[PDB]
Amino acid sequence: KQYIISEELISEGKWVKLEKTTYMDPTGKTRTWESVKRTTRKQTADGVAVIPVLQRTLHYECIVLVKQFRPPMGGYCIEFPAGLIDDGETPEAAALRELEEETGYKGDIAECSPAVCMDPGLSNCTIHIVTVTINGDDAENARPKPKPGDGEFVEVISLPKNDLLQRLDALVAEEHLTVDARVYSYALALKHAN
Amino acid sequence: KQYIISEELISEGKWVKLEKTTYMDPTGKTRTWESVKRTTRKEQTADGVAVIPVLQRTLHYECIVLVKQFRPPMGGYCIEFPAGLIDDGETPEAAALRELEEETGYKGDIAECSPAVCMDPGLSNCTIHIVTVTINGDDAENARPKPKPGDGEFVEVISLPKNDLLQRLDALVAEEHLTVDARVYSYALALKHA
Ligand SMILES: COc1ccc2cn[nH]c(=O)c2c1OC
Ligand SMILES: COc1ccc2cn[nH]c(=O)c2c1OC
Ligand SMILES: [Cl-]
Ligand SMILES: [Mg+2]
Ligand SMILES: [Mg+2]
Ligand SMILES: [Mg+2]
Ligand SMILES: [Mg+2]
Repeated sequence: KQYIISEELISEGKWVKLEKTTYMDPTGKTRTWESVKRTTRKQTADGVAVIPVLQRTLHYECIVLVKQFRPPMGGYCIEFPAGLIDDGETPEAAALRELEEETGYKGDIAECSPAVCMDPGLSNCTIHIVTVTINGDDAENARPKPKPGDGEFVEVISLPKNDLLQRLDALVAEEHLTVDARVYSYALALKHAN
Repeated sequence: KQYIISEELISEGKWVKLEKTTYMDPTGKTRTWESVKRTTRKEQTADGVAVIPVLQRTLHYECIVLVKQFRPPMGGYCIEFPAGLIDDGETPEAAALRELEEETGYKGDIAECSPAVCMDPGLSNCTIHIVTVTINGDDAENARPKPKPGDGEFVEVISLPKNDLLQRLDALVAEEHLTVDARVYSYALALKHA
């Protein structure tokens, strides 16, 4: 019933562009929308986000998260490890790579989502969510070596999976940080389950 | 360590603007970023709300109520939590209950309200509150719910059992071209992982 008629470029940066989208509404009426896109898409999706499940025997299972300054937010955010997919990289491979660069951990793929949208009333940005387990008792994950690219400055924060929502709430109250909506959604559902 | 030095408008639409952001990196060097913001945010603690609506009914499994709409930025149909912007002076809770009733017909009860969480913080400053609401589906109010959709709003309701949410979503993606929202997918994944 609805579809895109045309897209008019408004402004194109190096990394992000802004378009005016014309579309057909279901009544037969032509309407416009302001849409954002990345200039970097190639690929199945723009990026990946990694759900990294740190598994150490006789310890609580942890979700590994990252804390970074985010210029669009003007502040620090707590997020799943994440980056753009290199041209000719599988989502799985982008996941293990971004997890290593950001956390130093070496992980194993558990499952991989279809492409899923980030904020579809604003942008066409999509990611694959990739669930990865980390054998925290293996020697390669003993002293994890985080390999930042240029301009990445990442702090690693591991939180117990069984208390994740309360732990995130605590960081927000004490540390004046913003939690990512996907991380919060995950945490909420761990509480809502059964 | 890191902070914003300047925010230069690049291009301003009616709804969305693009900025050149200058910030201080943790080495003490000046860097830039391209940043998206909405033009509609005022004194609200966030741009919007998304609603996790738990539909509860005697001798029924709980359902998660979702919505399907055409999203012009995406060029197609998306499945998402009911959601909308917070009106000036409106509380996040009120906005959630309002959007839920407008998009689904259901009258909910507030359960919990998150702090402001970031939608895509490498791109935009956009934030929402995630508001968990229960819907008493035994109540006459919620018997034959009809959406009160706004002008240009065209929303289909899809209620899926919480206990099988991820597979049910996969079965919808398998049957037509549509994108699941990353918050929905994350929430469904944690239901599985729990
Ligand atoms: C009914 O409200 C709207 C009308 C046009 C637009 C256009 N571009 N983006 C929006 O987000 C938008 C919107 O939603 C805030
Ligand atoms: C380290 O790579 C980058 C350098 C500058 C930028 C600037 N604006 N947006 C980005 O998303 C971005 C980026 O990440 C894709
Ligand atoms: Cl797992
Ligand atoms: Mg990253
Ligand atoms: Mg990275
Ligand atoms: Mg909406
Ligand atoms: Mg609405």
